[PDB]
Amino acid sequence: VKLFRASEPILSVLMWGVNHTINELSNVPVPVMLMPDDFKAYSKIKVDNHLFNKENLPSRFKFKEYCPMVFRNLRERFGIDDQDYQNSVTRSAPINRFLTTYDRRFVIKTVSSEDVAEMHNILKKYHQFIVECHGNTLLPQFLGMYRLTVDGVETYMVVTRDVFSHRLTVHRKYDLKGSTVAREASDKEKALPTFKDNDFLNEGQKLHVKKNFLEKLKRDVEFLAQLKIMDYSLLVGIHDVDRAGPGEFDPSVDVYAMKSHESSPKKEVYFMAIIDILTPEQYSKRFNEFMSNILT
Amino acid sequence: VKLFRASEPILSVLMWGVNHTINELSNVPVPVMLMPDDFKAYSKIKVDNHLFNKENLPSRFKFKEYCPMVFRNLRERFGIDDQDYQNSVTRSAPINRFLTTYDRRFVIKTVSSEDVAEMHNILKKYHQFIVECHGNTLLPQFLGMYRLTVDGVETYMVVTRDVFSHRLTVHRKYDLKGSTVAREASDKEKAKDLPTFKDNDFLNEGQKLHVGEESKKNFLEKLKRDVEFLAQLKIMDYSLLVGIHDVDRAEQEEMEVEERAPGEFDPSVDVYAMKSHESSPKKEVYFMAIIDILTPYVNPEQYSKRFNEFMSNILT
Ligand SMILES: O=c1[nH]cnc2c1ncn2[C@@H]1O[C@H](COP(=O)(O)OP(=O)(O)OP(=O)(O)O)[C@@H](O)[C@H]1O
Ligand SMILES: O=c1[nH]cnc2c1ncn2[C@@H]1O[C@H](COP(=O)(O)OP(=O)(O)O)[C@@H](O)[C@H]1O
Ligand SMILES: O=c1[nH]cnc2c1ncn2[C@@H]1O[C@H](COP(=O)(O)OP(=O)(O)O)[C@@H](O)[C@H]1O
Repeated sequence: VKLFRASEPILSVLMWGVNHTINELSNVPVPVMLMPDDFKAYSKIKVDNHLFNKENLPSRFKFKEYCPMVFRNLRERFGIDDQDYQNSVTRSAPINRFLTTYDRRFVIKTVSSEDVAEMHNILKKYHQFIVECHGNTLLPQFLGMYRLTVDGVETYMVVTRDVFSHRLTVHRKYDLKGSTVAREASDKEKALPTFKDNDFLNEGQKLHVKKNFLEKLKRDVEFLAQLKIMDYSLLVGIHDVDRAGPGEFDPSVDVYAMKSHESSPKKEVYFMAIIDILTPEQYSKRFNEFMSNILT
Repeated sequence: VKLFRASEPILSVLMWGVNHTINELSNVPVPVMLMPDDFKAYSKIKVDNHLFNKENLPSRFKFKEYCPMVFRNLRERFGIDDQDYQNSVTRSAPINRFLTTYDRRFVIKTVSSEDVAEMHNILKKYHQFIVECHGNTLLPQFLGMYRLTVDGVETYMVVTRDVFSHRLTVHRKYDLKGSTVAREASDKEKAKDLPTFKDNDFLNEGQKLHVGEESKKNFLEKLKRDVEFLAQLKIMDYSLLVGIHDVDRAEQEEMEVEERAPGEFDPSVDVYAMKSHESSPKKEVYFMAIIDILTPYVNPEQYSKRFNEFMSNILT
């Protein structure tokens, strides 16, 4: 019995909504392909209950899913079964505005309306790109995009596959941007930190192994730049096994994880992917040079 | 997998809505008992899709369910599973303003707004009646009540268990009220396939339902307390509906359709069904129940009395 009990009412509307739309979809046949209208489509539902079902949900809310057919197909191409998606959002409240499902499998980012319009500007070319690389990419994997309205105010969310493992605790994080400026991390933010370009540079961390990652990444960033996208960051995460199976993951679940070489001094397993692709040609080149210097 | 395909957008919406509300109800705990709020509660949902899922449902529709919890409770008390109710409304479209679920189990009537209000005025006492008789009534057994909005316009629908058997064909039917007034089936009506015969048609035909003692008392006591209850609510125009099933005729019809290549029933399911007396001429099976009870106010005391004195000797 999916009681939608959450940390705050918009989370329970989210759980209700993802549940509702995913069931709805279970009743819609998967087509032999997607169509232009599928990229201009949306689901909208409005709930006014009165003295009924109020114990955990609101009595008045709205839920809109953008291009449900396209995002369900994306879900299939990324290897996510729909009822696993549904279970991870609905079994227990998402946690911590940026959220993870209770099982650390997916992240739910609160997003500006400009970003929703950017998603619509790109989505056909993004889908064909997922098609052409058979999902082997490092761009964020978009699994749904929703708009919740509750108590009056609208909120936009983009669900995506987590860059990090849902199992192995990540021990250090770096948001590399390739800046010609010097994006360092704040003393305030230093006191698990988030290190940017200058600090992975003046830290001495290297990543050891092999090279087909460079093929995947360069394809991704040539694509993003060929679409006037900027401000994206490559996110890197180190898990030192030694802290205390260890360095044990399922490469079909953590599709971004990667094992160290015997070279590596510490016992490390890495996770890496591109993030924040919703908003310049020089950006791609500088970004790629800085990400080049990183391997051993 | 449910397409909700149907001949009319209205029916598709009815299937979608019964599905949605039963599924929503699935996640709501079953209370220890009902609070008064539940008797003035409702659940609305308004759908407006766009370029999505329009093969059968309209893009734009609304669906309201009344006192969903007391009708869930009623369903329980009437021995109907929520899953079953949902499936017989959604597995295939209902058929023929009146509707029947594909499996001939439940009936969906289009009613007025005032019928809805009248059901609301009486619902609290009706639920306590159904409670204090364990679901042993001739009264209609109300399973849900809804309000659909297709293409801008509202339709009110009341779901009820069928007085007729889902298996056993009905060969003759009567609608009786005990009116002093000459109530007879029109020459237009008297010439349908299964005509709906009124009182005079029952009398000029000398029809006698012969059920034998024990079932005759179940019936007479049920009818007595049912219509006393209806009277106390100042409710009128209710009819007793009786369908006659010809056992031998059905045996023959089945034989004639099996050539184209028992006489028993479940009172768990055909709740208004009664067998004919052992020493009876034709082996028949009857279905008898009161219907059309959502109309408030000679006096309704008088209507109770005349109705009862009539149906008292409809059978013997
Ligand atoms: O809870 C109730 N206790 C008693 N009586 C009720 C209750 N609930 C409804 N009634 C009556 O039930 C009829 C159907 O009317 P309705 O309300 O379902 O339709 P709305 O008025 O909302 O009009 P709308 O602006 O949405 O087009 C109207 O006599 C309405 O007073
Ligand atoms: O997939 C993820 N798993 C865990 N944390 C993430 C993930 N994606 C982003 N984050 C966290 O949220 C931060 C903000 O990233 P993003 O670049 O998308 O926001 P921005 O638009 O302010 O630059 C990331 O640097 C990281 O701290
Ligand atoms: O449960 C049922 N099973 C089969 N027929 C029914 C059932 N309920 C109603 N009917 C048919 O519908 C007719 C009209 O019933 P009712 O008196 O409730 O509607 P009304 O508002 O037109 O008078 C009944 O006389 C009977 O012919």
